[PDB]
Amino acid sequence: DRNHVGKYTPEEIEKLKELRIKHGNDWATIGAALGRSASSVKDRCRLMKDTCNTG
Repeated sequence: DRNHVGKYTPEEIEKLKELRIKHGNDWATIGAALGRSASSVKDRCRLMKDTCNTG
């Protein structure tokens, strides 16, 4: 279960990861396709996990 969609859909995230390997380092082009910030798709993928809980 991954049902908790925000601005990024599981398709958009899979697509950024698809384009990530397919382009290599062209995060600008990835975000430009997705209609998102290049910096934000790069940071989202870099984090990989997400600490949703405080503790």
